[PDB]
Amino acid sequence: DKGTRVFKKASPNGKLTVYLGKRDFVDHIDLVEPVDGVVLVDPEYLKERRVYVTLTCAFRYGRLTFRKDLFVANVQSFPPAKKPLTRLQERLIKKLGEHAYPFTFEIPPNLPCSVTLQPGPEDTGKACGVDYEVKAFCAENLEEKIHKRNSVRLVIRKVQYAPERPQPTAETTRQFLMSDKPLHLEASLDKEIYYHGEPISVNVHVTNNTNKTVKKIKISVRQYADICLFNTAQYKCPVAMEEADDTVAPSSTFCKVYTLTPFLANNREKRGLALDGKLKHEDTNLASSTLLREGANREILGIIVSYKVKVKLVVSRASSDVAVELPFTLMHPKPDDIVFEDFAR
Repeated sequence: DKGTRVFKKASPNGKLTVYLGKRDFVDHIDLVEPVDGVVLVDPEYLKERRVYVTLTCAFRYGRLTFRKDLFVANVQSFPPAKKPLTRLQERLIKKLGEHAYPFTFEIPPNLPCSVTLQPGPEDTGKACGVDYEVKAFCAENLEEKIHKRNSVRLVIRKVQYAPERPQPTAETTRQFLMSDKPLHLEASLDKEIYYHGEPISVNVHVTNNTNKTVKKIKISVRQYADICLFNTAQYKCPVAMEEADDTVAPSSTFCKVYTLTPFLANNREKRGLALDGKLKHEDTNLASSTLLREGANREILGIIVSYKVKVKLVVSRASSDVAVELPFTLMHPKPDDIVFEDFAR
């Protein structure tokens, strides 16, 4: 239940506040939910000093050791210098004061989504990510040097969403182990797109024509993360794992459907892992697979996350391994009065 929640976060001196409809904004491949906000000022404090809002999207790396704005947009909510104005904006600006003015941002569809790479605590400096910060300040011109005091910043996320477009084709392998015939293996995934929490199922089909036998099958979801800026580097990492002692006898056919569901919740103390937020905030999940809009500069994306499901067989040969991986997309789930909460982030 409930009715419409608004997030607020006022600058230190409190003589400036900012209200947003939400903390995360969904990217729909072609269109990104707009950033519609309100900003409570105070004519007193603001003599001839105006109030601007900025939406910056920048890749960082360090703790700083490197930054890079992939995108920046500014507005001067006040003094109100077109725009048709949001539904919530109005509704809000009214029940707020005469000293409330709106600000609106549209985020370019091809921007990298919010993602941060948790590393360390040893390699603490090799940590990075792509963040979105909405900043509202009291300056005379948006070229001036900012004051922590009379300025507030909100770290909002761009989350990637992809509607289920209802193969996905299976993957195959066939090997020989001092055998006359192969150990033809092949699995496939149910959906082609899975959301966070949504559970993956892999149909494993084994046609062992070998005289050898499979001692066990290990199913896992691996998160491959690639850093593309400031420090090229590869990150493999299992985030799901089912080790079943199911066996496949000689000249026999196996076939079973395993089910894995990758939760950050488990892997909370992993080496290099891609999250879609800070490991602190209990709304952070494993970064979503990044969209590779055919013909797009990947460097500009900072981190390229992708997931695959690996099905490994442990034949006796004592111990030999046969397997195949299955690619798949991991997306972010699809979406009275007021009720104020602290942005807190």
